[PDB]
Amino acid sequence: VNKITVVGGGELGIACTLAISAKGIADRLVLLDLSEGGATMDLEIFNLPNVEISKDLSASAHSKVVIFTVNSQSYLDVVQSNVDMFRALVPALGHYSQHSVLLVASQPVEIMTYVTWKLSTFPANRVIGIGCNLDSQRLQYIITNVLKAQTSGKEVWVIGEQGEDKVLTWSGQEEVVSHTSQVQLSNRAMELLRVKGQRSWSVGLSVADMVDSIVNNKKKVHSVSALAKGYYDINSEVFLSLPCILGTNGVSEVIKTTLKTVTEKLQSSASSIHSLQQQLKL
Amino acid sequence: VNKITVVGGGELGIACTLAISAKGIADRLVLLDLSATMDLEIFNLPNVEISKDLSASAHSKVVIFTVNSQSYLDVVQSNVDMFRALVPALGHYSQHSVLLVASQPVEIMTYVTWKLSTFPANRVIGIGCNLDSQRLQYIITNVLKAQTSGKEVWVIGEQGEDKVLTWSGQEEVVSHTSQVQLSNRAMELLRVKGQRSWSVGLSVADMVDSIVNNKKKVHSVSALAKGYYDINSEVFLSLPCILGTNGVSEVIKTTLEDTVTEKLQSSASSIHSLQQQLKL
Amino acid sequence: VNKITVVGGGELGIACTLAISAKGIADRLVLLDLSATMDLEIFNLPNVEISKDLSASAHSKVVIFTVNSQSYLDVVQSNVDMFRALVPALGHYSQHSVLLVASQPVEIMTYVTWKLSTFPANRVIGIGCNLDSQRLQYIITNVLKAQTSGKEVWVIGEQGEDKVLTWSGQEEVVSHTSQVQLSNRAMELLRVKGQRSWSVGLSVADMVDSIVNNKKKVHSVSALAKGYYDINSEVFLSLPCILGTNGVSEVIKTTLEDTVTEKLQSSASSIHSLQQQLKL
Amino acid sequence: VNKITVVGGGELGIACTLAISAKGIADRLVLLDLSEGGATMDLEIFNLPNVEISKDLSASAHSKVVIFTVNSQSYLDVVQSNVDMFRALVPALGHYSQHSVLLVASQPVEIMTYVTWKLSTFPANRVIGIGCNLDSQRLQYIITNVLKAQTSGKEVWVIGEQGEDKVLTWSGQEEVVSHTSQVQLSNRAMELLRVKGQRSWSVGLSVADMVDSIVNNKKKVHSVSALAKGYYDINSEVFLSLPCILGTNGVSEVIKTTLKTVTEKLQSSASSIHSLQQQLKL
Repeated sequence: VNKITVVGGGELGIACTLAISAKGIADRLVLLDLSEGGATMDLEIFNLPNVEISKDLSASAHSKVVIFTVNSQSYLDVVQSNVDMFRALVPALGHYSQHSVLLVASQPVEIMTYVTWKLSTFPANRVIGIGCNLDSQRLQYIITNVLKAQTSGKEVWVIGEQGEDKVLTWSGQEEVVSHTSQVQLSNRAMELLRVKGQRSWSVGLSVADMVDSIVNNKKKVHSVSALAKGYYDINSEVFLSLPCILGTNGVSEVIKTTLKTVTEKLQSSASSIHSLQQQLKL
Repeated sequence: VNKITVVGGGELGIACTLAISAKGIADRLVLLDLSATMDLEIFNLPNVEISKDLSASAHSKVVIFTVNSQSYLDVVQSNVDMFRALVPALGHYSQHSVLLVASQPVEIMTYVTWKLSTFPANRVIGIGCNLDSQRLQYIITNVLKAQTSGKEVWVIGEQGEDKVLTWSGQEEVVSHTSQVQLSNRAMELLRVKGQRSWSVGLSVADMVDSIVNNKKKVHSVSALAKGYYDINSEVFLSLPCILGTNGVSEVIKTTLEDTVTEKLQSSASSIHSLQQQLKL
Repeated sequence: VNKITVVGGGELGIACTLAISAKGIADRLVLLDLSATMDLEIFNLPNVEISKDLSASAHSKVVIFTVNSQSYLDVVQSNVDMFRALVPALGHYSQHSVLLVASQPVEIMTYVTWKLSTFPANRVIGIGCNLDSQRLQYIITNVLKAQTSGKEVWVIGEQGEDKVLTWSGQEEVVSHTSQVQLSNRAMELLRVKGQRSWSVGLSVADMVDSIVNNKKKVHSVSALAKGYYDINSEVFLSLPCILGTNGVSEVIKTTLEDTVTEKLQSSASSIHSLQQQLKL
Repeated sequence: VNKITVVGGGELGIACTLAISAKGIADRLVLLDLSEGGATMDLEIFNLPNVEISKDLSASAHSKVVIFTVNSQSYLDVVQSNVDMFRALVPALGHYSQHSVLLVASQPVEIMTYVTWKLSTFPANRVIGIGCNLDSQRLQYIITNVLKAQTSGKEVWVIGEQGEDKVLTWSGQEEVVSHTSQVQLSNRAMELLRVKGQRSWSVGLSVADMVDSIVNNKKKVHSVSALAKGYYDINSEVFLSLPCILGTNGVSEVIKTTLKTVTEKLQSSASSIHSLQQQLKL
């Protein structure tokens, strides 16, 4: 039985909820509206099947996935304000669903994934962020369906810190792809992908797909924000987007890729995320 | 076969598609991308087709207009220019459809769609005050537990923050005392509640369901108001209509007040005047 | 003493204050902060006073309304609610002033200010099409080098992207052939040009200068249009008016066309209808 | 004779121009409209005194100050796009006014100041950014005028990377301020300053004040983005906001302040700015 909890009744939270329902992914879906005693009741009013709206954290109990979509001026103070909000919520919600995967969609995603990790005390493999999953699934789609490289397109990933750049790396789980093909396929795909955004509806579709893989234990590879210590010579406790196999029990495997110098982009993001994290009050 | 077309791949169009899919209303749903739309293709909903080709819409039961666009007139005229490129073609592809207008300003855009399509008025409706009415009835029937009275109150007229209320009497007499307490208590719970995309998306799904499954269910929708409330101009106002496969089959009667009339008549004047400045 | 009050410390209010200061128009300028305003205090312009106290405005020659606020009616009504709290008080502080309305929608907000202040209509004007008219005259006189003809063309009516043009004849006969070429060439150069804050700020400074220095200069401003163009409703439309200390002293005559009339009359209907829905 | 050039006819550029004119700071002011053959002509149409609008870079010639307000999707690509735009402009404009101060208001300010520095070849002391000048002048104003600490308020500065945090440091050019007073005055002032933005009109007023100090050689202290190598144990070529005396010839002196650990905030910004800069194509 696949119970899923979406945390936060803003646009993002409704987008996740509608996306999940549209595909019939959840047996029960609880949407937590944390607003002062709004329009979130429309989902019940219009009787979205198996959608329960609640203000009660305990309604989340026994979820397979809990999706954090809440968001709350200088950058540090904006992050800390979101941190303050997570402190009131994560510990409770971790306790209601101790066997769940926590999936963090709130921004800035790497930092908020770390925060959720620390507040919940869950093992790292069960605390992930949306990372570059949306970027990755779009890139692969373009290459497989638009450029018609049906196998090559499954082997390219967007990784690292979301929104900062588009760092590309290639896995090799199905075929060797020569460098000349890697370059043409990704330049052509980037033409189509450079201009696309991160609007709530897009993110909610991305989240629904990850949730589908987790609850149905698909063991499908997703570029998600995952604890990056021990990868790319990162030794700090920072989350970066990495190709991970997802199932019921979270990340079962981080996929190996081949990468040059470019790990410098990753290490600079890690260093910058870590410095900021050390300035936060949990 | 329930074929449904959503016109526009903006936030509203996505909201409508997902709400419709979520409820299992459509056998086939075509979403027309006129430019997040690729993301919906990636998501791969069964029986959802994404297309830039207008003709993909052919033979729909319902065509849902969700496209949206300076001074207010120029903002409206810019929306009208988009409809001019779209409505004629879409009317011709699905000549037996109901055209449902979710685009703002709804009353004017419904009239525009009516004129451009040449459809009979009973088959061109706007989302009107269906959202407000459903919330209001819900609150009364399910929160306040007035399971019959709550079915007889409607928000009508021109969509906006001022809710003009009226009562039908299709099932029950409701005393003025009860009408007042039930509507005051419910309004207390329908305060800042707005017109967000997903809310409109769900309102749309609901109406679409009554149309494609011929439910003959009453919704307050923007309908040609000529001959109602002593209005003689060609303007669309939200009125409780029985909705089915062939559109509005019946306008429900409700009981009068002169302050309601004054609001409906002044809404009609403003809408009609503005319509006279539009280039169709 | 030229005392001038700017009402509102938003982007427009700042734009107006800086434009006025830049030109040296005001002996004293009061900017009313109704909430970047502190930044203007830090900047410390001589003879500029920033205040939250309405009475700081007492004895102004001109009071410039720059405050700004759902459906269009609700957006307008929300602006009207702000004016209701403000106009009566400000009219009473500066009973000999001209009230100049820059707030959108300008025609309606001018009428609202007129009603709330109880001022004679000749002393309540809106920014109208002064900005478009000045650009147009400038282009013709200075770019196209028609130094006399360019003074006789005006943009009139309801402000928006459609520029309704008309010609005065206070200095020169201009042949139709010249009118057409000069206005076509100039329109080519006034294309995407918009209604940004700083542009309105400069238009305001210009008008304020004609008022406080009694220039008796013609500007196309939103003025009560009753008795002009067979309009009989109480609506404000942009018309070329001689502006001075005591407001509009004269409406300039221009030469007719029935398509111009039709645009002015239909603008008047829409504006009047909408005004009937407002709560003052 | 004080000729000043504003580069860019967007909102920022008009705001700078109106602010400068409002106070009669410039004898001649040239506004460079870089738009494809708009509403910038309103300034000439309405005859703002001594304002020349032009599309010709050469009209800038012999300026005392040139103010960069131009701005042109992933973060790196957004910055590089602004970089690309600066490459077309800075070298030319440096050559037209070889004795000027280049004042950078474009975002992200520290990176765009560095870019201008490198493109122009000017000495670092004549290439500065708006930094935290707006934050600083507001903080000092509140403390001197609102809280009535007329001397103490002149001794507190916002420094470092604009928008990331509010890093405060104290100079000691006029009086000792005890720690208890430093804490109360800045907490109370922060109550009033925490919620205020960086809108174009505010920034333009800030810029006009800096321009006033430079052209009239006031030798007035401003927290501006200045090359930070050799300060706070920073050894990289990065610009951070620092209290500098400004005159005709730019930064004549960096003011000494007292600071704890908190230089960690500065070093983390420097490290992050440097990493990003190394990824740019000049």
